[PDB]
Amino acid sequence: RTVARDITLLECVGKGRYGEVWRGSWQGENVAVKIFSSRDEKSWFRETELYNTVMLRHENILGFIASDMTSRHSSTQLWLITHYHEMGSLYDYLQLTTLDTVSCLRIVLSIASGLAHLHIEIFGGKPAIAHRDLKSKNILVKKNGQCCIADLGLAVMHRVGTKRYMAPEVLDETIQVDCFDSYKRVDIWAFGLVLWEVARRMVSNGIVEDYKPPFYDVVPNDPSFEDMRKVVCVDQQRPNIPNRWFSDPTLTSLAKLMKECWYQNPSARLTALRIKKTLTKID
Ligand SMILES: COc1cc(-c2cncc(-c3ccc(C4CCN(C)CC4)cc3)c2C)cc(OC)c1OC
Ligand SMILES: COc1cc(-c2cncc(-c3ccc(C4CCN(C)CC4)cc3)c2C)cc(OC)c1OC
Ligand SMILES: COc1cc(-c2cncc(-c3ccc(C4CCN(C)CC4)cc3)c2C)cc(OC)c1OC
Repeated sequence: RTVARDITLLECVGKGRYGEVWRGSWQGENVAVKIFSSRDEKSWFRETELYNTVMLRHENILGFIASDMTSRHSSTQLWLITHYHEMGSLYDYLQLTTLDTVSCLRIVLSIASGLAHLHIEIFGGKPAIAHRDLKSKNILVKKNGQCCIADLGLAVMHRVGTKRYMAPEVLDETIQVDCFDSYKRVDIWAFGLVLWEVARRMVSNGIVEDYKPPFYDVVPNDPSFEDMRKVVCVDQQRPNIPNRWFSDPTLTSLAKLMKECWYQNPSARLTALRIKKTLTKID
């Protein structure tokens, strides 16, 4: 039998320290092809090892297709091939798009659904998984209005995370590194920041905030580890909740939820399953 492995790389949709992502075509169908830099080779190995352990299949997890290693003259070429989401990342989407109540809730409940699926151990199943780099650039928007979580290059089963999204216990090096629940709680902190990024873009009473990344008003454009530690750990700052949210029942409920993701004490933070339950009882 013929094994068609040719992928036509059509356009670069992402370039960074990690390498590149391309829209490609296989057998008439869009795929996304991540080509790894030498800097980020260990992310290909980690994600490949995870999918070799458990073939994750969930509507709110970016769909795996293949891991490819190809011998070249004096290098190894590493590709991760996934489903393609033409709307691009949540970060991208929120820059020009505003949201209504329905769209805002659909986005954040879909993210909580993906994250709870990663976190939960299933017997008979899947190991529990912590993401370790959850942020709006690692979430894709689907045409049906739900999102999916991407990039399991730093994931742990039972490179550092993006500094702007690091929890206080990562910044102050108190994280209990021999407790898997510690890594779930770091993801919940980051989830609360993503929830703040999305809620800002939800219109109420003709008002919306501009897209900004978390802590935009208190750290530099490219913040250092120390910059983040001083804000989050020493001064114990949290993202601003605008007054206009307290006129809107949805944004009032979302402000309470994000506060419960941002406790200094990691064991006080909500679980992903509790976040799901709370979201299903809003609006
Ligand atoms: C090697 O590499 C790539 C392969 C493919 C691909 C292309 N056609 C057919 C296949 C296929 C799948 C499954 C079987 C089964 C049949 C039943 N039996 C119980 C075991 C074997 C056979 C063949 C594949 C996997 C695509 C690729 O890219 C999209 C590949 O490159 C990453
Ligand atoms: C990697 O990705 C894609 C792969 C394929 C693809 C191509 N040839 C054959 C297969 C296949 C056939 C049969 C079995 C099973 C059936 C039951 N039992 C007997 C065990 C063996 C498995 C696999 C597939 C799945 C198509 C895709 O898209 C349409 C893929 O997605 C891009
Ligand atoms: C976060 O990480 C990964 C993401 C992806 C991925 C999957 N579907 C679609 C995309 C994409 C497509 C198109 C645009 C643009 C095109 C220009 N227009 C003006 C706005 C939209 C952006 C993004 C990506 C980047 C795949 C990955 O692996 C193969 C990723 O890494 C795990």
